[PDB]
Amino acid sequence: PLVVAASIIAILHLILWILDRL
Ligand SMILES: CCCCCCCCO[C@@H]1O[C@H](CO)[C@@H](O)[C@H](O)[C@H]1O
Repeated sequence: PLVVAASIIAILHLILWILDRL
């Protein structure tokens, strides 16, 4: 579960970063 949690957090932060950049 910690892997799943950390990976989801990271991926969502990356999506938001891309959205904010474009
Ligand atoms: C300090 C208290 C720790 C509690 C941890 C509870 C969840 C543990 O979860 C375990 O994580 C492991 C490592 O990713 C996996 O290999 C196991 O399959 C999974 O059951």
